[PDB]
Amino acid sequence: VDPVALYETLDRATDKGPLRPAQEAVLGDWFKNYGKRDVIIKLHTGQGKTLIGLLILQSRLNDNRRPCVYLCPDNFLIEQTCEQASQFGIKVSTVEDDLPDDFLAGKSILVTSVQKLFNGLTKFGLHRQSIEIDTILMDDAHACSDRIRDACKIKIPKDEPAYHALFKLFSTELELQGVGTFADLENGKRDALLPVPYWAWMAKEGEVAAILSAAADKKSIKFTWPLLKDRLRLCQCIFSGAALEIEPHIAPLEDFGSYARAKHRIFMSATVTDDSFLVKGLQLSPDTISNPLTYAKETWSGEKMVLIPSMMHEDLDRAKIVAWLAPVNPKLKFGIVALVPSFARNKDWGAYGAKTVDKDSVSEAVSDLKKGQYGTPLVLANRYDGIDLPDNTCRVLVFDSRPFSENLTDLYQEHCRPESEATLMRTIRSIEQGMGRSVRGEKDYSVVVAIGADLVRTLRDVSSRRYLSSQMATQIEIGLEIAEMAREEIAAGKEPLAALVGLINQCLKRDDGWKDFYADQMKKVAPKGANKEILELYSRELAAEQAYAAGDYNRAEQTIQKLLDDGLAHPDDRGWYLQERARYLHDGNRVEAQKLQVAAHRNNKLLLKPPTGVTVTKLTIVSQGRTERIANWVNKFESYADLDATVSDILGRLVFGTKAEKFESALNELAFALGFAGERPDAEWKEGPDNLWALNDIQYLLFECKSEVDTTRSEIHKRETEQMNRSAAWFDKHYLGMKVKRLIVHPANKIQSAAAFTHEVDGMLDSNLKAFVRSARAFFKSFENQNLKDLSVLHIQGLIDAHHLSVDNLINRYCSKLKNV
Ligand SMILES: [Ca+2]
Ligand SMILES: [Ca+2]
Ligand SMILES: [Ca+2]
Repeated sequence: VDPVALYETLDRATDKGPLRPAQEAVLGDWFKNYGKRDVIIKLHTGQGKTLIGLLILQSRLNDNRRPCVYLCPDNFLIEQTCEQASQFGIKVSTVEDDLPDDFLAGKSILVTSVQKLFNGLTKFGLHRQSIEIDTILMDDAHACSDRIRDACKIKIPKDEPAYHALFKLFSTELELQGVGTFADLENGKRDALLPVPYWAWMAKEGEVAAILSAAADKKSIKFTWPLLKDRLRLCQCIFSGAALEIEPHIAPLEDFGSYARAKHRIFMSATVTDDSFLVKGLQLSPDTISNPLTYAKETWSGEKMVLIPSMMHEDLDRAKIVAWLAPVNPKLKFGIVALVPSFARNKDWGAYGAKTVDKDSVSEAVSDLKKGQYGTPLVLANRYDGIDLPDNTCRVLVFDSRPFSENLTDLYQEHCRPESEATLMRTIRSIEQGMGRSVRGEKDYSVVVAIGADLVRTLRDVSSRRYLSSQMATQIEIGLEIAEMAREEIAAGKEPLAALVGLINQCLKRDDGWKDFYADQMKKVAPKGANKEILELYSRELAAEQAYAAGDYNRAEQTIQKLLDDGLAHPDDRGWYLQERARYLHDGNRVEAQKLQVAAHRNNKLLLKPPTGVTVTKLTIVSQGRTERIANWVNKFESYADLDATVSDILGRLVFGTKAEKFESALNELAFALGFAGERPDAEWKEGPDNLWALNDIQYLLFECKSEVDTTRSEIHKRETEQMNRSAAWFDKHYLGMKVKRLIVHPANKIQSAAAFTHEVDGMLDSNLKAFVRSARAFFKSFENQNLKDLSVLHIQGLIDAHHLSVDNLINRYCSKLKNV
């Protein structure tokens, strides 16, 4: 009954000692207070999660409270859990073919992956047929939440016939949400993304149901269709040239009666990771999130030296660190592990000799590093959960660039809501999960080198710093202080790479001064609770979604309206909730639905465009006061470090070979940065140019962004010329009387024989765009050692005249004449 007393009665191995104080305190707190239906245990990594879970579930089994089940997010953790249970003398069983009879009889703890429980053809049963479970414990609840989310999604790749069937079904309504993006979809670009709107989705529920039912024999639909077959009106559909994803807004956790009707639910997660995501992912009340079971005497655990070399010198960019750490070095006595956001960035690390591994070969490479194969650096792409690197297995973890999600839904919300709460919290959660893998013990120490301009912007931005955990924020601040001190050292004549190597040596050689400095500085961490406003916002969102799922549209609409009126929503994030009301009222009251959809499109133009009632508004700016706008935009920043981080992020993305979406967003941000006003009519107004800059009252810059085109291509295809002709026609239709410089951002100079331009269009080659980026970087570098809040207007005008960023300079200096073949 008592788990601390139960620990002594086990036939444990000889090398297993007594309970740690944190483990014993958590067990005592659990036995005293729960011996409430939901509970979250937050603790540091390496505290013995498996031991605590097995002890709690064995104690629950001892009271004839059966069955009790431990879930792992993956199969490696299944093997580790069963091995450790064999060490501790606790009998466990696994689901080989069918459910164990000992598990049903309540004789042993069931250890299973979260995929076995959460799937459409599960052996635990669905709806009323679900096999009853008393106590269920979840380890690493955020990874399990991600796996539960991925189990409820339909992803159909291009090569299946279902993708072409659904594309033929939805081509008419996908074309109205963007014309250039539709041409990218027809060519199969992975980066291309188009949503199917709600009005087309509920009106074509039967056809999509028939198409998906016709392809139930495929692997991608067989295990997901029974959950979604009777709730297609609640889903959303996103198309990309590699795959199409259909996902419900909230996961159907009510169908899983073994989990939803469970008598006790214990959740385990990291201390640094914010448990605000569990409101929607796992459908918890905020009371359990705001009241976790933690060790009272618990402090910071483990040693992390989070270095940011981009703060140290201008030469210490991402490329220098990549060229320094990637190539093989046989004299190293420890592993070097790099975390990159995609397989595209495996090229830069792997060109120097680093070992790049795919999804299936991560575990083999990690196990090889655990055996002492420290010669070759290891690169891991977009997978941080489930990886353990204790002690000598990794002493140099490298974090490359801002991590991005593989889900089309999250990419779409990143496209529409860049500065919202949820997107920033997801990115910060991914950053913290990736950064905490290198340290697993209370003694273990590591250097985490975080590079890439976008990652540093995420770590510096004032809106994004407030969501970081206090431990990780204080570690970043220690890195900032050491970076400033070593910057002063480099200003005294020290070589930058030499200073970085010296600091890494100070951490790795166990210097006493660094230990004293870390012990003194770390004392400032106050363990932050979950933010109550964000929890209340998510609770209202979940309540409205459940109200709409039950057929009560008016309750959901009033819930979203009360959410808007109480001020919990961000002022720039109003329009999303307006769209939510417009989607909830679509069946009930179509006129009010169209009114709120038009309101949502006016408030946030990146959202879905209704076919009627939207009028194109001319982007207008005044000629005078450009320098005042530049001064105000720079005046938003507190110090030169934030401005340099933001400018380096924006101008790093203006290179060929990057994604088209990132290039267009960076160009719009640079439009605002230079005192202009920019818009993206293909994404905002769903037709026309990819970017438009309002330089002054009468002059505009029109861009046709072709960033994905390889630099070695020497001809302009017919489809690109047709796209630029359509953009020019749209601008001549909606902006009569305005001068414009039509620019096509393309590496090629020559035009194909079958292709032609209807208007005068000039190209931006690679050298011209590089010169433009150099001019912008030299312009924003000139604000160094200047007072940001007292910028002189004449000084800014002089900098504009010096760096060739005037209106005529933008029109004429940064373009090249194209040649016809
Ligand atoms: Ca386009
Ligand atoms: Ca675009
Ligand atoms: Ca394109």
